[PDB]
Amino acid sequence: SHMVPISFVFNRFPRMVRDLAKKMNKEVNFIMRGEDTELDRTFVEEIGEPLLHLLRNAIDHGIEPKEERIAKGKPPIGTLILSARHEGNNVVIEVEDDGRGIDKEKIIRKAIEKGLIDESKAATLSDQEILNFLFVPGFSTKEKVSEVSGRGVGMDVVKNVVESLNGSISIESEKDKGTKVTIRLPLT
Amino acid sequence: SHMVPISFVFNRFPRMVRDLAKKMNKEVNFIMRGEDTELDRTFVEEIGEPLLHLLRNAIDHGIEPKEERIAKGKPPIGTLILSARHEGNNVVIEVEDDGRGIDKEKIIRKAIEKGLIDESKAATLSDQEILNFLFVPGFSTKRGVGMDVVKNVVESLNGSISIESEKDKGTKVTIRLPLT
Ligand SMILES: Nc1ncnc2c1ncn2[C@@H]1O[C@H](COP(=O)(O)OP(=O)(O)NP(=O)(O)O)[C@@H](O)[C@H]1O
Ligand SMILES: Nc1ncnc2c1ncn2[C@@H]1O[C@H](COP(=O)(O)OP(=O)(O)O)[C@@H](O)[C@H]1O
Ligand SMILES: [Mg+2]
Repeated sequence: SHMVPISFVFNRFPRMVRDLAKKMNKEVNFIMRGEDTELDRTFVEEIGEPLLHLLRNAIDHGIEPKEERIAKGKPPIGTLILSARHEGNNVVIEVEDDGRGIDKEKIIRKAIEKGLIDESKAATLSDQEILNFLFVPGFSTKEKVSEVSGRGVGMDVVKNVVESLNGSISIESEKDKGTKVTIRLPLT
Repeated sequence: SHMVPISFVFNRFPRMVRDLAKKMNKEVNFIMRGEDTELDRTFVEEIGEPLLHLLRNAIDHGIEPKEERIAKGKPPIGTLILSARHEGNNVVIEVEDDGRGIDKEKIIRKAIEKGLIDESKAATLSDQEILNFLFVPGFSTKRGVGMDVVKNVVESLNGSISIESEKDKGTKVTIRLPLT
């Protein structure tokens, strides 16, 4: 229908990442790629808060303090990459950091706490099954709210919004390596 | 507390360079210097990707096919040099080729086409000013390209990168890494 460059969504992030990193005293080099990539104009408002949340998660939970990254033998400065591109009939948006990765042990503990799984079933969960708990509505306690809709935001809300746009989301994460979240939205 | 010879990352290039040259129909004499230069293990592990990008750039955009160098009145075989040395409290790595050199007019034309500068302004730019457009994200055409990825990885190591080039003489990319 009506395509516009994704820069309408991306433009405000450099400054927000700068301030967020400074507030949580993290050294972060923010990289944005493919701002010219176009998407439906009716996706602009809705995809913004969800993306901000993924960026916040990277800065807060992913990128470790300089001292910790040096101990791990990693580049002192963490890298946060926000990218967009066209891949077939879809707009692909990625948020990737080279931080400590999602604490899967913590996710399992939370899942058990929320009655989503029994402890006997947790030992054999695959990484994908574990990371997927993050998409269960109500999984995250929440606090950060969407300046657009007004609902608290967690990975569960991110997935819910992405599904509302008829798209999908996947997560990849390895301990001390980092986390990569990929969102695929339809072109039309 | 973990210095290690840069040879741990340099040793893998001779074969990469040869395969790239054959793939691109370029005849290149590859030279490596200061492979005994010690630097933080971390930098050694991370600098591989960037250096590969610079070496590939030299073999692709820089070194001209032997037939062209001959026609141009230059030594038939192209020369590509990868070196490391100490300069005060910094390790300096350089990738230099004696190719055609970065086309600065091409850069200027692109900047004008993208609306970054008008013609009058383009005429007053210094060479360094022109070359730095190569670092503007998105400036260059289609994992992340070459110069953008090189500068970002280098700066994540608290390093610095500069470019130098002369038409038909060649290009030299310099990377400065801190002492740990
Ligand atoms: N050694 C060189 N000699 C001549 N031109 C060069 C050299 N290195 C870089 N360039 C020029 O600088 C521009 C950009 O290099 P870079 O950012 O690595 O992009 P790329 O080579 O076009 N594409 P990609 O293959 O994605 O990295 C090139 O497109 C060339 O025009
Ligand atoms: N990029 C990331 N790096 C490391 N951990 C992450 C990342 N993104 C999310 N997480 C982890 O997943 C859990 C939940 O994320 P989410 O549902 O967005 O909740 P929250 O809003 O509480 O930050 C987080 O509490 C954190 O432990
Ligand atoms: Mg390149």
